[PDB]
Amino acid sequence: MASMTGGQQMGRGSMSTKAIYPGTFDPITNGHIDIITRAASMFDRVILAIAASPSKKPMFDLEERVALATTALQHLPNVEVMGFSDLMANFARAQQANILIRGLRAVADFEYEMQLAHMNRHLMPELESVFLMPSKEWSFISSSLVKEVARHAGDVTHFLPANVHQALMEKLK
Amino acid sequence: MSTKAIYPGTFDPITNGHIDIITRAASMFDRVILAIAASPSKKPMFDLEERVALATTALQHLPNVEVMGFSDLMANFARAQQANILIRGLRAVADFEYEMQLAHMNRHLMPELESVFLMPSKEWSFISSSLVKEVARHAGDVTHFLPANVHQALMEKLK
Repeated sequence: MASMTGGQQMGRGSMSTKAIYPGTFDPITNGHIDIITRAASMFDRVILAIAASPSKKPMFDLEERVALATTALQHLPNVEVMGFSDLMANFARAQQANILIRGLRAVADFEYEMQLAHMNRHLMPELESVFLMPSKEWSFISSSLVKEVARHAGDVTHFLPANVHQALMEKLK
Repeated sequence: MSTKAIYPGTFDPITNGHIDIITRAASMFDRVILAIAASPSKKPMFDLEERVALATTALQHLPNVEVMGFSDLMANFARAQQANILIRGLRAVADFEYEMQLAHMNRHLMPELESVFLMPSKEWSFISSSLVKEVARHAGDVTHFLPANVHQALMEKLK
């Protein structure tokens, strides 16, 4: 019925879904892999959006982060890895994404996440934020923690894909 | 291929907040079932038939949404309905803890069911069924928080 309408997003059934999953991914962990795997099972397409210039200087640079993530997620056919240096909402608009994936680990974060969702709603009303809890297995891991453990020779082989594990070991002398 | 989501609750009664959540979910999933719990441990103001009837009317305009009652383990209901997604609205910090616990249990019961969380719109962020009822019980104006059919039914329950 194209001559009459292009159609709207809401109230007319299910639409094509393209999700962004933004983060610093410094480096990507099994926790991140689990989140994106789950999102990729329920949305048509998913972009892992790696922030180029985070406020805290990352251990891996953008090129390394993007390279590691690409390798770790190559087995997922509807997932693509990109870097971005913008607001998550501006990147979403640029990529014609309509879904924003956010991991929800801690109760402390909930308030901040709700506030961010309200801001993103203001910036891009057509972008829906969607929240996934991490699996129980990955619920206590973070990039930061895995790095600090690894720096003092703690075993983190269970928390990272092999390619990331090797790269991390190289960063730490 | 297909996504089929369940959005469970007591919906006693359905509010504009619930309507917002399910509208958003129905835009991203092929099918959505509003699953209304038949026998909640606290006795509801509206019975299942009334809850289901009100919700059906409020959501009739959404073509990929179906309203049903259920009286079984959510995992068993989801399996029966061939659902692979579980929608929960997330309003408060207090709720998040309980919902994370439930999600971990549901992962144990039904690994193939993915729980998904939506924040309510800013407009509906402070409303709940319980609050709207308590306000209405003492003649507060709640016309802004309910669809007309639910508003009329609530007024009747309190007169």
